[PDB]
Amino acid sequence: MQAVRLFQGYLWHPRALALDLKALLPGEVAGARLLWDEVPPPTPFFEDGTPTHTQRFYQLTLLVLTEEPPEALKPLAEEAAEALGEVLEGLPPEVGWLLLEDLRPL
Amino acid sequence: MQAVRLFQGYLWHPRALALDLKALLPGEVAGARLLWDEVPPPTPFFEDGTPTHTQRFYQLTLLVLTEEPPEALKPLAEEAAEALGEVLEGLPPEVGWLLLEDLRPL
Repeated sequence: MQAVRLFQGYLWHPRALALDLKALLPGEVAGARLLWDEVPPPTPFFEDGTPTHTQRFYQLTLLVLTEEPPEALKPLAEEAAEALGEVLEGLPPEVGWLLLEDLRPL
Repeated sequence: MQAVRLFQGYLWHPRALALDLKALLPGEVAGARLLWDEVPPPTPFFEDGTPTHTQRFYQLTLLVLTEEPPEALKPLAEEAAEALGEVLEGLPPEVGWLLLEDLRPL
């Protein structure tokens, strides 16, 4: 069976501030393995106009192992948002982040 | 050679309006494969209070085949994301979307 790679958000920190993400993030959330992969900044500027190129960005993905339709992902997705949200909230202020909740559509 | 998955953002449309995304979207963008997966909404309500359940959401990802590390991939990453932006600007307003390149996170 193919695993659904559910995007959850991003984590970032100053490149000058070398962090050990393995000491900050859990290996799984809501029963699904959590992955973090470094990627280029997905946006050029922060809210205050500061350039993002001084930060290293990590893409957060949840590997969901299922066979059910896209619709069934709801329960797990909601559980992940709450759980991951609780984890990132307790992180030091130097670590920036954004979850799906911060991707307000209209 | 590395196969890098770069999340781009979300696309959505009324559930009642059965669109054929395979016909709507291009298979590739800037030499990178464009992937889309139906997933739960990133949030339960639109910026206007209406529930997001009335739509079907899809996460958009660019699959880039590269030998460059994250920091050096920036140029190509930006070019590719910008190209996708132009693709979506050409879609009917019924197709809603949000791309990271336009986001200004805190």
